[PDB]
Amino acid sequence: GRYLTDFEPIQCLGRFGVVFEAKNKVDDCNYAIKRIRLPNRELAREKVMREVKALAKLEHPGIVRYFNAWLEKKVYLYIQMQLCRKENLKDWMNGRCTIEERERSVCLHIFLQIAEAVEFLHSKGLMHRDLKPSNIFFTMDDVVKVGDFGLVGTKLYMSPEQIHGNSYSHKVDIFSLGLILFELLYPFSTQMERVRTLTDVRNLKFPPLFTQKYPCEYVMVQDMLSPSPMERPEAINIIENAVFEDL
Ligand SMILES: Cc1cccc(CC(=O)n2ccc3c(F)c(-c4cn(C)c5ncnc(N)c45)ccc32)n1
Repeated sequence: GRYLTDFEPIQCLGRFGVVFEAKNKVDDCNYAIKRIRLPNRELAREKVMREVKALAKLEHPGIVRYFNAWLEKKVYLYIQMQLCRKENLKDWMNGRCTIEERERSVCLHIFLQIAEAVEFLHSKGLMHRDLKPSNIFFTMDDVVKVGDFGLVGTKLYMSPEQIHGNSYSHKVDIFSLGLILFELLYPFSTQMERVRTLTDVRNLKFPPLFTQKYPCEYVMVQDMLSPSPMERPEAINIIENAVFEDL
């Protein structure tokens, strides 16, 4: 409706719902537009609409810039966000499979922006719940952005309690961050080596070369991956960790 009227579709970017790249006819900018099927039940609908009003207030360097939300008639909710690069963080790591291509400083600076975005959210009483490299983005200016979240794939980055449907808190994001930090610092040759190693890391089994090369990050990651959520550090403790002192 308003979508087909005010926008020219360019391509599907992903399919929780569907995300399209599309160009606004009036301002000629390209945007990522998320379309979700709105719940039929009235109470369940109001839940979604409350989440939208909360997220639309958020403004942070690590949060994708927001533009607009509207409904169209079955009802569809449309969310218009800034279009990020096609190369997400998963792609970024895929094209960089050697140590030399994963410079310590560039990697930590990437992780740090993720962690700061997460700390911002937690401080607002929100959590991300969906942190993983395929859902971490770069703007056209190369600012790191946490990806889509708010309204609820691989479970590889998902905390135990979140996988098993147990009660959970913002500590679930800390678990994800831990695995992402390791993955940032430890390139893989093959997809299968990636899965074999990551599942081991979830279980606190690390490659010796990692522990020796990154003794401090190793200890951080160990803590963030505690099976017990209470034991994981707060996002603020992580951001303040000595490992990030070289600015
Ligand atoms: C209503 C509202 C306001 C502010 C923030 C949010 C939550 C949020 O970060 N997002 C909501 C939909 C969404 C979202 F669809 C993308 C996105 C997905 N894909 C595949 C992309 N590719 C390029 N650029 C993007 N921005 C994206 C990123 C973030 C998104 N909600």
